[PDB]
Amino acid sequence: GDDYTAGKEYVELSSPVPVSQPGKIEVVELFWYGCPHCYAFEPTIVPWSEKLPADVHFVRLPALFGGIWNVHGQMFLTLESMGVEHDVHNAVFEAIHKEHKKLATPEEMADFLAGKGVDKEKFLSTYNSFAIKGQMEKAKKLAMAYQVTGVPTMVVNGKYRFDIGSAGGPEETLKLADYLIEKERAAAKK
Repeated sequence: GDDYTAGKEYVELSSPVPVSQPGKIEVVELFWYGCPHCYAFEPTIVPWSEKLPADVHFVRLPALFGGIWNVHGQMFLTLESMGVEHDVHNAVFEAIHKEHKKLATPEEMADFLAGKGVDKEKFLSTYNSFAIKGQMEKAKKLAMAYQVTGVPTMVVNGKYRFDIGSAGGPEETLKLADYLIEKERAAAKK
């Protein structure tokens, strides 16, 4: 059959990356604070990722390219680091983009999250830890390896890179995501 073209709808990449273990196809979202096109895709992708099948494993990581790109995404890893029991994942995004709050410093972030099931004690202590450093240097080198350059950028199984500007639009990105899952799922499909 085959309904899509490389360069066109998406970009394969002649320098891939693996995971810790095979099985579920990996899907890395890579995003930033800004990216006015990425915000036009959040509520398109958020429900898609929830309603994914048992064979797909979606991840969301910060696009640490130096300067304010890494500063703004750093909080994401802290939020997780204190062990949030999936306390309101949207309202994170839905305080950055819609709300347009500056959120550019840890004193801004931890103040804001104080009302959102986060504690300043736990936030700041793990922010100022080696724990976060081991996540930053990972997400940093990972984004570079995935040929990302910028955002919005989605990556199936570290072998296919795609986005709004590959596919043609936010509803068109999901058109690639599902196709690309099948394409890699095939690899180990009996």
